[PDB]
Amino acid sequence: QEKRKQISVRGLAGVENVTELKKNFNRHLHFTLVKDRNVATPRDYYFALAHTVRDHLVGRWIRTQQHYYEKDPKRIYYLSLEFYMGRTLQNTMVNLALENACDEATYQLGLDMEELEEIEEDAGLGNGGLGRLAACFLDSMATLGLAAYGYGIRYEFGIFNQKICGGWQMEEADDWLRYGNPWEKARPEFTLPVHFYGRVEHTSQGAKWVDTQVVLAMPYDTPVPGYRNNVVNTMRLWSAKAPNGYIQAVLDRNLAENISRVLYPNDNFFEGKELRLKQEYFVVAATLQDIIRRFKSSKFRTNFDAFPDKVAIQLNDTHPSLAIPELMRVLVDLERLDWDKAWEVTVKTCAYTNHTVIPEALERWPVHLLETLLPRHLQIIYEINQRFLNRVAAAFPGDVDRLRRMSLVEEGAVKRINMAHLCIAGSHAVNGVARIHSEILKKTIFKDFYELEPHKFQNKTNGITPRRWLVLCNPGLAEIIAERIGEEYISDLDQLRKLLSYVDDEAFIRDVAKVKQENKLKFAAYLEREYKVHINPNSLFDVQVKRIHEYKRQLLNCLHVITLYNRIKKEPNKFVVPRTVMIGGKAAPGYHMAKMIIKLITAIGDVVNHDPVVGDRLRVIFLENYRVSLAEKVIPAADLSEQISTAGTEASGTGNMKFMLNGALTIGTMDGANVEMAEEAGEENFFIFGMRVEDVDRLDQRGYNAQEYYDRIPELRQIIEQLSSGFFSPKQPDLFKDIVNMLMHHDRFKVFADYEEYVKCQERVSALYKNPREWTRMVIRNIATSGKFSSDRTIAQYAREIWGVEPSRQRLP
Amino acid sequence: QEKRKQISVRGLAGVENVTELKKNFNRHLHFTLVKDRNVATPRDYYFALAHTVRDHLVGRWIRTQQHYYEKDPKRIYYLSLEFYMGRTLQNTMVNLALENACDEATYQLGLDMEELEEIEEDAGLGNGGLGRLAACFLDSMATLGLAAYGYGIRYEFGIFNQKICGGWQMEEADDWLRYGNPWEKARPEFTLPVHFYGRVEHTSQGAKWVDTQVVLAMPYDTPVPGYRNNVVNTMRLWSAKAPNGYIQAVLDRNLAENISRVLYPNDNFFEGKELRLKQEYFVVAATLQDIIRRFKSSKFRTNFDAFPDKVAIQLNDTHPSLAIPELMRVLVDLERLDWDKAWEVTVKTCAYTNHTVIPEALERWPVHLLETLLPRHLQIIYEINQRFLNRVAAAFPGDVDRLRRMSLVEEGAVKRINMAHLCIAGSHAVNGVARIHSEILKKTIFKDFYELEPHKFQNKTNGITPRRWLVLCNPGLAEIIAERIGEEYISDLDQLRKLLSYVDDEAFIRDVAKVKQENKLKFAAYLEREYKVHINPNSLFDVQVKRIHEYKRQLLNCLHVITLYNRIKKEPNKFVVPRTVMIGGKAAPGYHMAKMIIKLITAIGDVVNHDPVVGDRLRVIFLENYRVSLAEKVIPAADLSEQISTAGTEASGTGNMKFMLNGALTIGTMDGANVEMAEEAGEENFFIFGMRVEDVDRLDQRGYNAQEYYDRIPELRQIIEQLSSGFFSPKQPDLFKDIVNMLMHHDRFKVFADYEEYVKCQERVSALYKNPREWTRMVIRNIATSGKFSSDRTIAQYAREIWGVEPSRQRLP
Ligand SMILES: O=C(Nc1ccccc1Oc1ccc(C(=O)O)c(C(=O)O)c1)c1cccc([N+](=O)[O-])c1
Ligand SMILES: O=C(Nc1ccccc1Oc1ccc(C(=O)O)c(C(=O)O)c1)c1cccc([N+](=O)[O-])c1
Repeated sequence: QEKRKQISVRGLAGVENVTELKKNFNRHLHFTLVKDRNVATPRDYYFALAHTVRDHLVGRWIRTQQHYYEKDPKRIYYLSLEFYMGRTLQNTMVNLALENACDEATYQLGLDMEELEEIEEDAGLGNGGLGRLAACFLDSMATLGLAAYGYGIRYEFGIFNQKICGGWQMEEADDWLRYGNPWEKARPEFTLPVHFYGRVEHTSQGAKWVDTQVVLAMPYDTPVPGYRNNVVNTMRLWSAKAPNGYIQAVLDRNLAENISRVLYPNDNFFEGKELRLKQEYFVVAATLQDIIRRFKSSKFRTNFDAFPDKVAIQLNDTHPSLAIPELMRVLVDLERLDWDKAWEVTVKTCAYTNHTVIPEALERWPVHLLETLLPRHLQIIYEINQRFLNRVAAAFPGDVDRLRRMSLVEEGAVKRINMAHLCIAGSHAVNGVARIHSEILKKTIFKDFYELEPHKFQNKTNGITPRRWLVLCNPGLAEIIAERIGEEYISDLDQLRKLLSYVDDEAFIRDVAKVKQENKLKFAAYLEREYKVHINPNSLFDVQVKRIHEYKRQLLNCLHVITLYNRIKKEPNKFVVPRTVMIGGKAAPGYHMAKMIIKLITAIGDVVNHDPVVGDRLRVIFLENYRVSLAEKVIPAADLSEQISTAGTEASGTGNMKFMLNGALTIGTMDGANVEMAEEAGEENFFIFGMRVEDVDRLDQRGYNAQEYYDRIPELRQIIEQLSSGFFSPKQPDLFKDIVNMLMHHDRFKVFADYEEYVKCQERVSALYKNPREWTRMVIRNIATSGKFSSDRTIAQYAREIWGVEPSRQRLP
Repeated sequence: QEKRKQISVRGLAGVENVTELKKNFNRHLHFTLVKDRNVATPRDYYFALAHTVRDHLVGRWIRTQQHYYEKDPKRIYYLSLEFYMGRTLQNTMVNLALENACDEATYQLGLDMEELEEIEEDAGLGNGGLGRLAACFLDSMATLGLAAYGYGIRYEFGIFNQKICGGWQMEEADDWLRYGNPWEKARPEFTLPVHFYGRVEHTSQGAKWVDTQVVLAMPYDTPVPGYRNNVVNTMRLWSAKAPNGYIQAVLDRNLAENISRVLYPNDNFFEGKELRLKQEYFVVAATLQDIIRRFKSSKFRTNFDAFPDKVAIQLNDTHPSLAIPELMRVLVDLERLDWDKAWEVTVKTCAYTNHTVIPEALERWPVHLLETLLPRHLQIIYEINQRFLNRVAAAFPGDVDRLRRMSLVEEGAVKRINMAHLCIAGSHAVNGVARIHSEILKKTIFKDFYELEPHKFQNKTNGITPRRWLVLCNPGLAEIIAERIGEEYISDLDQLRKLLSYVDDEAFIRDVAKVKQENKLKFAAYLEREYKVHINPNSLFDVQVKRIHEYKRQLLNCLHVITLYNRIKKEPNKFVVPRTVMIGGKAAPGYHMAKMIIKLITAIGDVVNHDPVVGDRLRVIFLENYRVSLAEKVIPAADLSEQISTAGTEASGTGNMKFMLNGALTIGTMDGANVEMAEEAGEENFFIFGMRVEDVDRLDQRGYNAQEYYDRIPELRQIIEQLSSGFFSPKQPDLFKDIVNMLMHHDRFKVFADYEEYVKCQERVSALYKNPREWTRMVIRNIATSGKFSSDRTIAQYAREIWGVEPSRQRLP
């Protein structure tokens, strides 16, 4: 209780406010859960709490949207296939200032609130950084008093829950709606129809799309509370419904409604399934009909000229890129605008974001698929391309090749549509997600595009919200900072810069260190409790948490790990800094390497965490089912943050930023937004190692020879032999042959090339750790200059340099 | 408003009670529906009302079941595949005395309650009389203060909604849960597992069922309020859930969960699909594990001796007959009781009800199906049979044939299990549902069974509740009766007998007549409004409402109809009593004849309802989507009730009884409970016509020759020619050839044999109608002696002569 109380950033437990809280808990438990104290179980408790919390939202929810209705601002729609939202109870208490009132209320009903929060299922409706970016963005727009709407798909099943079994990942279905969702509000009365397949008939009206199948889109609105300002914005998520012999026909209703069943779990990868394209069409179609409909109930040919003064539609990737030929379909086919105005209108509405440089992320849809599913869409896509490509010609006379490279339409054995090209044609701004990435888009991936229309290209470096990613997750760090500098920082994270005045403050240095060590103890208790894993709490917590992929170089970390181990065994009496190396995250099913890698990590731990010589000097664990909620526990307990992808492959990162905020030192490469984080802090306050991008490119130019490295480095040679011969898998010596083969002969991500610098850099890290005082002063430097990586920042730039709306922190009544 | 007010049986609109009602409406609309008056739509209104109503249930719900928990009575479980429940809002207001308070409240919120009630989706979780019998029974047990539980399956889809198109039935899916159910309460915390397929391994513990698939049963409890006594009992309905490459495996979750998708729509007919057997196993397994579990948390080898003092399990047909070998499975396999005690226990727990004499209703399951799905069940079924059949032997030495006829196991090309035999072996009482039917079970269908164990065989004539089937549906008739004799009748329907004192009371005769004519006007307004059908309100309303089947003889009615028409055209100037002939009800998909019959009825109406000579003398309409809710409208407006099945095929009937209660005269045969209704009223107060059962049998003995009738009756010959030659279908002359063929050559139900007596009897009916005063005095006689056909009666007999519990009308606090 006693910390929770003392914590000023958690609110007031007002005497009548507590009185009302307890009252509404009992009232919900009686009328909602239909219970008494003798038969409620914890989970009814949770729901009693979560209904009462939500009651505090309602009136603000109604009036905020009433407000948009009356004033009619320009509206921002944020189209994504993913809102990596997490749990919502705390989040909402936080943004409503209710957490110490509800904390006091439930204590006084003889219930620990934190215990009840863990009952909540994450809304895991995303894969990794972009989907979570989307969730951070929702929050920041609310906090900025924007008339923003998030639009997506209500999945049955989010990202699978991960089980490690015999060292392997096992996918289980994430049935997150089993027990109900007290947060959502069904909106039956706003249901729309979505048309699949059919054909196109040209007549004297123009074109007409006929014989279609119909799936209904049913919307479920969810409140996005802003930070303490009495804004509550909406996430609108669509669910598939069948239209309105006998038995087999009812059973088959499944087939149309499987549209919303399940998030595809492929992160940083295009698998080109028609089920996925259907998901993407459904979201787009439904959203844009909602959006037109609004527009037609607001002010007032008068109408569509001004459609872009009134609507902004932000593309979270190419996933909702069909939004472009869809708006053209409506405008053109339904609304009867001439193609050229409708195109002025589209390009002025829509804007695109890139999250990936890697080629195998690109959405390239075979035309036959698009011709069958969405025959009209493909026609409009070809008239898009022709006219775009007549614009490339008129600007680059005779550059045939450029024609071919710019085209929306890719040639081959299977003709495909390059959805990123579609997005470039059809948008008024195209952005990347950190300065380095956005430069590379201009210099490489979309170089010819930049030459055409250089004014389209922008940067918007990512952020994370400091509500979720400090105030919720790390109330100790939040509190000690409010103690010095007050509370404004929470929605003005640049004020953190003020903590630089404390670098030499012995109380502050003591407190910081105290709070991390407190987080380390909790995290440790969680591991013992939930998963009966015993960790050393007086070790350096070395954390790499992120989805599993070759670009991210979990493997290079595993290299390091087997080095520490091998060094130790050489020189057993030598002192070394104690470490807990935590690697965590999911593999996309069917990503073989990634699944290999998960097995290798736990294989390491099998050796390493049973050596008696090692003792408690070194421990390797794999962290299970990394998710949003788990990130809120492990990140506040981390000393070191791993950000080790090759230079040029991590567009930005945001877990980088979460570690930063919460008092973790970073080892990383100058990649993504690691580069801007070292800029903010001074490079002398980070662990940057290895190849810069230019050095990667130089390597590519002559050739990557991993054998060169193997022959030159006896320590690396030792591990490779360890792996081949079967040290990590005695009962199956050959188990890791496809790891080694790939390291040896087909490593696109240059692992061994950054080996020697990574190991030496990790020397540096542990040298610094042996001086507590000096570690904690560098950490202060870190935390004091993470304010640039708030999502308020990022969002205020999108508003001002894309949406053409001004932010705001003025409280609604 | 003004009738609703005056109506004493609807309660008090108390000043603070109205004040609280309005308050809780606004409160629900704000916190639940998240609305204001500017954007709620009617349907949010409904839900605001239905949440506030339900709040009045909760505390009674909790304490009633608390009461069972504390006192521990013997508990009655009522196992059915069907609860033909209907809508619930009004029903609950009624039984809670809240209808004139909520009526006043919503008027004063500027909303008509009746208008909001029509927003509610029927819970159509049944096919016709048995499923509805089940719903009437639930109510009566609550009203009698029994510790009764209804147990069934929560279907996704109830009985299809019926659309007539071009005169045909079109099945649409009944997506009754689209918008949510404010009535149910999910009970996640009572989920059970159900095991399909597998195998049986005999070891030293005995038998063990292994390699099974697991479907989870999730229970949804619903409150059954008793009439004004502060009992609220539970219906517990199970829903199928999947257990806890990647994508196709999540999608396939469907397959196990399709167990609860949909009510099979076959009424009075065995189609032997494995999907249906799975439904039946799921319900049984889940229910009985719930039931054992209770039993193990209540009092206290001690335990299972007394299992029958503590449990009664009533079989609504053979549909949950697997309850017998299931209890044996648990007891035997799980609980380790020796087979003989476990059999003492089973027979003492379980009791069976028959609803059908027809052969093609019987559940006869092929053994291979039962061997694959439910291999252990089949073993226990064969040890059941052997020992039963060793009992038949020891009682009937040398009667081989009897062995063979009694056996559970049927021989043939496909071996089958006779589930009714199973039920007879494994039950302590077997009942029929009206005196004639129960005699026939003894004299025919289960004659050898009766000889063995004559003390098993019983009668329990059906009833209907007078809440739904008078007070709700017919508040005018309810009120004029309370005016004379007070209100006790509502839960003591025998008091109706007191209205015989008014047979010669000119005010009463005037009132009765007034209320029917008021019901006729409403019904008429409903038809114009909802379906734009114009009926003559000064006609005799002649109503045949019931599922469509050959036994029920919709066809014999159609015969009559084309007679009236043909008579008229002969003699156009002749006076005839004006009639509106309403035929209504569903066909099971794939019942061809029944679908033919629906087309024939509307074909009749096409001719008949456009003849100018006919004018408003005669109108034929087919009533669409007959359902529970529709029955509550048309029955109070009916003058004549059609109950015309051959003698011996309608086991009982209950729609007979609903018409009776509400002031309809009956034409029928002496069949089912028509016979006991004529007994109660005096036959001189009914229209009984045609073959008695003995005369059917005599016909069978020599042979039914429909040609005999055709040659002898020029009027019948005229219609048959009309039908063949294409009068009823000019654009498709041959359309009704399969009707005629069947009438002519293969009529199992003897239509033409009851023709001449039916027509003459209908003469009688219209003679009586030309004397209003005399019609209304006979009706009084009818209504005054329908009290035997209350379900309180029926239920109090089950309690006393089967369950071995005493009813009660003592109010809970
Ligand atoms: O009623 C709400 N707000 C009100 C109140 C009065 C008029 C307009 C309101 O909100 C609205 C209503 C309609 C629209 C629309 O999409 O056409 C808009 C809009 O976004 O421009 C805002 C409301 C706000 C938030 C949640 C719910 N809800 O769950 O139903 C309802
Ligand atoms: O809590 C309820 N009643 C109470 C209160 C205290 C103890 C026992 C209660 O009800 C119960 C609880 C458990 C059981 C059981 O099945 O084991 C029984 C029983 O049927 O013998 C009655 C209750 C009654 C009706 C609805 C709900 N509900 O929806 O959860 C809850």
